[PDB]
Amino acid sequence: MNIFEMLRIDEGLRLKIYKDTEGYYTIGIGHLLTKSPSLNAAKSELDKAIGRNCNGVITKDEAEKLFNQDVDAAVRGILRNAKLKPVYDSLDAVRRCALINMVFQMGETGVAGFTNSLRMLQQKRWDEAAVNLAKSRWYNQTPNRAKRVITTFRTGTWDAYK
Ligand SMILES: [Cl-]
Ligand SMILES: [Cl-]
Ligand SMILES: [K+]
Repeated sequence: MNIFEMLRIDEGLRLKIYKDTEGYYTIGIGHLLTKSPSLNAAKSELDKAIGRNCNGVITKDEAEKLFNQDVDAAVRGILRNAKLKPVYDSLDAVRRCALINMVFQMGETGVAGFTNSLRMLQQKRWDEAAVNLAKSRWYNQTPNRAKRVITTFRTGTWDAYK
């Protein structure tokens, strides 16, 4: 298990534009296109992202290219965020992947708002952090995925993805 395999499980792979869990146009392995309700706007974002007129459909290799870019951007995003960087640096490699997963799903700003959970993670108060993480819109709206991520933070193992 690694961050790519983890997010591939959580996000799936679809080669046509689809709506994500929040109703937003997305493609590939959870590549958000736009929050606009306009399908034409989403198709424009897609073509810009890929560099050709895709008419709402991409190939697996293109999906995986966007995924590489998105994972890189989530990680470097963590390192550029003054709230997230110290927590990330304090963590082991498996728990780092849990934090990357949250940022991929909700964005840096959103994750940086988990102030109390982040502090418990930095303190290595794993059971307490896990309880706190679940007190969230995130958990209530996507509970099965959040439970997997939270188990990863609680244990520092891949048990929820094996
Ligand atoms: Cl709750
Ligand atoms: Cl879920
Ligand atoms: K998805």
